[PDB]
Amino acid sequence: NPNHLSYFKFVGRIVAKAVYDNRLLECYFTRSFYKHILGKSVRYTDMESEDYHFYQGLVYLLENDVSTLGYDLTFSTEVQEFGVCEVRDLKVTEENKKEYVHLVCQMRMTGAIRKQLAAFLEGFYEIIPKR
Repeated sequence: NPNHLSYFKFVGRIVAKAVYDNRLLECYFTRSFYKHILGKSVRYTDMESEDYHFYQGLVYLLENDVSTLGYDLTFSTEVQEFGVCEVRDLKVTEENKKEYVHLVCQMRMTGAIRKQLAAFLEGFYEIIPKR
């Protein structure tokens, strides 16, 4: 949809209007999307429902030595956004992975939806103050 961001801003407005009216909608958003609407980081356990095989990749990165990979990785990942696939930087070591798993999960959740999300948040915060 070429106007889709505007419709995402409309649905963010309608959600914030339902909240303002104190009326219940049958929305059941992900914990990731609720955190984004709250400005909270996601956690790797959220990946289990959205992309189990990437969660499993992160779990193979956790509690395992980088030496188990047998090849190197860096802070860059392939992301499909708007049907275009691009390799995007996130900014590897035993110190960096703590951020890789946080940051890579940020990229995987928001990167492909970041503009829809910004439109939704503009619709929401227009009517309901973020704080």
